[PDB]
Amino acid sequence: TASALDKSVPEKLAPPLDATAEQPPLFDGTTKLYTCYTCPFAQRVWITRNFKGLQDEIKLVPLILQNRPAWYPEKVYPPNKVPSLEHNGKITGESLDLIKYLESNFEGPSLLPKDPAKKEFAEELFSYTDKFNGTVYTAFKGDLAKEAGPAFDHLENALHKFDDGPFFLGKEFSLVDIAYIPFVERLNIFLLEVFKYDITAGRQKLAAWIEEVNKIEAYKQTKTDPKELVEFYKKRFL
Ligand SMILES: N[C@@H](CCC(=O)N[C@@H](CS)C(=O)NCC(=O)O)C(=O)O
Ligand SMILES: [Ca+2]
Ligand SMILES: [Ca+2]
Ligand SMILES: [Ca+2]
Repeated sequence: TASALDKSVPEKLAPPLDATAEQPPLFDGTTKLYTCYTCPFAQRVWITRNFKGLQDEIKLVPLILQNRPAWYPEKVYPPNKVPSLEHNGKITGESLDLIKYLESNFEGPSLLPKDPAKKEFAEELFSYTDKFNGTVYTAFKGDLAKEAGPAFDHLENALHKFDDGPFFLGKEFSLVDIAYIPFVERLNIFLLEVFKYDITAGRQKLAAWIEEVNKIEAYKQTKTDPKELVEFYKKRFL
């Protein structure tokens, strides 16, 4: 199972750094993930780090984005977003590039299968990630079944492609599952609580997928506060 393959351990979390916090040594040879604990793009990299067993290797540097140290855009990462990864004398951004990079260049269990047909489907699903987010996050003011429905339907139908297991690529938990879960997690809570919309209604495979991803310790360790998420999304979109 995916849980058996998981190399994560329970982890103590340091408080996020505010505007006055000292800057961690830059390019001292220690690998660092600049992040924010509630950011779903960063959560992608967080889960990947955990699953591959890279927690000691990859130090977390969590920031309060609403009140972040100026040294971050000035001295670490000019695009001024999280996540970014400090490794091999550079700072690399883009959550999808980062989970791919952990998988191609770091130790730990595989998060991409070898099967060529699965590799191709993975690329299609990676490509669809911003269209998925684009569709649902712009649907809050309209008829949800018309506006957000087709995007969840796309995930439901994608899950019918490989019949050897409940994940997007079938049998094995992968980078694809990791790419989607932080957004499905938050969307599920927000839509149900605020709009009375159950994304799992009529989407059997999607429901199985959420349940199965949720058995994985690497993921559970990274989950955000439901109540805080709702207040945040009401303020952001309503
Ligand atoms: N396309 C980027 C987006 C990352 C991103 O937008 N992170 C947000 C947090 S949800 C952020 O750093 N926003 C703070 C800002 O823009 O100042 C990725 O996938 O890595
Ligand atoms: Ca390790
Ligand atoms: Ca099928
Ligand atoms: Ca399946």
